[PDB]
Amino acid sequence: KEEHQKEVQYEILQKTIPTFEPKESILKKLEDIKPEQVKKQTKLFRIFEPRQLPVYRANGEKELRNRWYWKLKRDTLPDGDYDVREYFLNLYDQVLTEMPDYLLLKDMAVENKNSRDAGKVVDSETAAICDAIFQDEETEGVVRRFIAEMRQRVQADRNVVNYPSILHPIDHAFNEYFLQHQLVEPLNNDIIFNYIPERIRNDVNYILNMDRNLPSTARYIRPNLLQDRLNLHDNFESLWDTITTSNYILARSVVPDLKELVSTEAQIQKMSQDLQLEALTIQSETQFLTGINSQAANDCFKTLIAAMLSQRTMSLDFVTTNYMSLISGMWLLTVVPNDMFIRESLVACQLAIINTIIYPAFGMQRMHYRNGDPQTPFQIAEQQIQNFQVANWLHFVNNNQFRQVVIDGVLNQVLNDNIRNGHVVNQLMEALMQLSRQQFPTMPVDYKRSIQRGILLLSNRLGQLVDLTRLLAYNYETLMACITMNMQHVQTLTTEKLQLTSVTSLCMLIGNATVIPSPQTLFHYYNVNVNFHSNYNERINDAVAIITAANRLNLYQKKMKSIVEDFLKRLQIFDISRVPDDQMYRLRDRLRLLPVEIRRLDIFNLILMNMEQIERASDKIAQGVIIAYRDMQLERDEMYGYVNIARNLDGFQQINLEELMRTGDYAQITNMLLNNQPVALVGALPFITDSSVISLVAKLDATVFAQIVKLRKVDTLKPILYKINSDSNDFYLVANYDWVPTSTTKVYKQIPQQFDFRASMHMLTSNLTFTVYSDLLAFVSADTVEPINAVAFDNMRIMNEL
Amino acid sequence: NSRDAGKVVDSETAAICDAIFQDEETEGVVRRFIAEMRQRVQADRNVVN
Amino acid sequence: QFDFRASMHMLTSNLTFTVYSDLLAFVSADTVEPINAVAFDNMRIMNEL
Amino acid sequence: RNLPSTARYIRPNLLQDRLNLHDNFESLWDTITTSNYILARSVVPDLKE
Repeated sequence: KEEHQKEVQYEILQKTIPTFEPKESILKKLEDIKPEQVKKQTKLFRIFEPRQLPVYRANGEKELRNRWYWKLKRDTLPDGDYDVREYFLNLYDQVLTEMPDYLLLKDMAVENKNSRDAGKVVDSETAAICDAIFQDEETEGVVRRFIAEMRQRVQADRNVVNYPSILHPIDHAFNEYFLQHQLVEPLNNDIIFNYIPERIRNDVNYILNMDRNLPSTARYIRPNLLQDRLNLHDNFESLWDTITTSNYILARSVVPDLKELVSTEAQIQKMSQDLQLEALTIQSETQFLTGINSQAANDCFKTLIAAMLSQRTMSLDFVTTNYMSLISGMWLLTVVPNDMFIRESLVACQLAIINTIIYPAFGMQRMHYRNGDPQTPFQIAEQQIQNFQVANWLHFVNNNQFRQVVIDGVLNQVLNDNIRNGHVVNQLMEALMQLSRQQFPTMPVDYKRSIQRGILLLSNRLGQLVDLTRLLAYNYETLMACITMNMQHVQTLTTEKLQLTSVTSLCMLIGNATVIPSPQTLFHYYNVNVNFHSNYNERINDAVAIITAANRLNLYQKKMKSIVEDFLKRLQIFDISRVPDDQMYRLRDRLRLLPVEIRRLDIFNLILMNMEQIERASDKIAQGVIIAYRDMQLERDEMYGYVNIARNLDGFQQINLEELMRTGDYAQITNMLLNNQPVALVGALPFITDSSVISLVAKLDATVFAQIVKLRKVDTLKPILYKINSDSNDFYLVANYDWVPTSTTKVYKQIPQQFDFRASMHMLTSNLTFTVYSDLLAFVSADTVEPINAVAFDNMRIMNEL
Repeated sequence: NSRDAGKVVDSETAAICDAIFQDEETEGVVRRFIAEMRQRVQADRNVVN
Repeated sequence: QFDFRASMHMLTSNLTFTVYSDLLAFVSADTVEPINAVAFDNMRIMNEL
Repeated sequence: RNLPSTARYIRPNLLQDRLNLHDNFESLWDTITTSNYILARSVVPDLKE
């Protein structure tokens, strides 16, 4: 039982490859990779909102009025600086999530309820402000008259609308960004004409016509067909194998099936009676003419084209007692490049041909081949063979490789132009006629004859094989035109099988019925690749942006592969529990060394220049506490009355807490709380607003630090913020007793931001009700000639042996 | 107890570390040490420390 | 006396190799057709009647 | 199959007989010899026509 032993190790190696189980499933997935849908917002971006809060003059008496202050929507900031920076990262990624591609301001405008000239404004949450500002008896007259007298500027002959708005400068930054950085481009017929690949519209077999007008208000989005800048083709063997397999399975589904084949039985009778095996005394009697049927020939036809289009390396499994398989394999080596095959199978095929056809015909000793020879067997034969008709063919084969060319911005693995036109096969059949005409000096005759006649079979299929080669090449290049990513050559780990019975079927069952892709299949095969390439680039951009933001926000508890796995999960072709780890880390490394997409960086920069300003709103945290063992006088504010508040954090030893918890090293702080040294403990932490003079006299503020020396963990540090004023229930102790309100332990926190109409009234411009077309090859009516009269590159028709 | 939430080699190593971190008599320097000990990868060489 | 910093080490290891026991599974072999099978002298065996 | 650079194998110790059981251990050598004989019988081909 040494056959399952294979399966064990092939499974070992397949547990390393992120290729799903049954291959066909992959096709369902790449089609599901749709274009990037286009987004829009019907509501402005708003982190702040006004709030009409109380005030307190000095002596803590509440004035008879309120005042308008900016305050955050949804105060949710946590404790700890690390967690706050995580909050801002979770803000950044969800802004990128709702990052609109185009805006339109009439889709959200509303009427000003207080205007003489039918004034509108842009959003409900600015009219809700304007009407409040319009009836507040503390507001100044010109603001009222201006609100009454604002007037939008709609203008359709230019397609622009200006609308007023009221919002915080931060929100204005985000919204003027979204307005001024719209990634929708004007559309028209010529962009659709050039979106088509060039060598499909310079072609004549595919006629193309525009039959749909597009207005000026049509838009599209230039996708990101930016080539592979991770370079998964060097030292990413498994991922590249999976990519190549996916492209193979995609390419199989667009190759044209082929038709009007020869009667299989008519070739089977003929081959049987020409080879005459029953006359012989060998043990391959039924096994020669296996796989000769149809459903093998079309398989090979698809497999060759798909494997060249994917650079999926494929092998050569065959029986060596079946010289017909070899006589077809020489055709294969002739037309198909050598570098497409894994080396060992290539050598095996050539060596079988040599030791079974060529040398015993010319009358040479067989060989003694060394496995690690640089010099391929046909290369030795090219020098040992003294004949032109066969050695020139060998010269062709030994130097039949792909040729690299950058066409239309994409790399391309193109052929020789003595193959695209089928002319080299004439040389092949010259060699084969020679091998027919020879004496096989040492050989028996019943076997010699069968070999010669099996050769004559393909020597009679000359024109049909010219036709085959030309058709194969044509379909290959037409499908090559519909590719967006560079198509590069690497020896893949796992390898598609190819049965030379199938090549025999193809070479012996075909004639005079031309098949070429429909334009719909071509458009499909182009859209799919475009969508996959676009998704690839967009996911790389997102990944790098998040990595860079985590590293600039100093997020270090994080592990980065959780991003990388998502980068592989969104690309719908990889199984992540299956890839190695070293590749994941090389991918991390190559991601870090890439620039950032400009929008994803501009948003981040907007957040960094303001995240200090958001964190200082949000009355649930404080930006530090002070300890100063000296009876300091409470200072007076307008929002509060008397407060133990600080706004400089100067003249003290700043101890940071996110380090003091991650280094458990409390000697420096225990040697300062025990000895009562003034300090400043900085870091986002809670507080509470005590509102009794008793708890000030009773000195509650200083009793909130023993839990540190007891419980080293600094998380439940919850200072005091004495707001004591006219409505604190023990305020008589102030205005009747002639004493300064004092305490130590000030808290580092910043006053809210007062509202100002002029630094918030803005005029936002946008367009009018344009459209955004996503699928745009639908604006192209394509057609193709009768394939009986269709032409290759050479201006001749194709399959001309009618 | 690691600053970078990194890894160590074996369950008993981490057991020792977590026993010694949580104690009272241990210095702050051993706690700093435990915080500042993590793995290193280098996939160019496929090597990990 | 137990010394934490002194007793600490950094251990190297390769990252994610794979191991195989059978080795000729990957090889698929076959014979020439035995009528034209040849010995060490490049001269056919069983070439009589 | 094109095996990667991320693969390993164990090399057997095919070192010769240190003990020289063909020298004054005739019974053990007869048993070894018999085992190899009956093994080699199984793998000789059967004669064709």
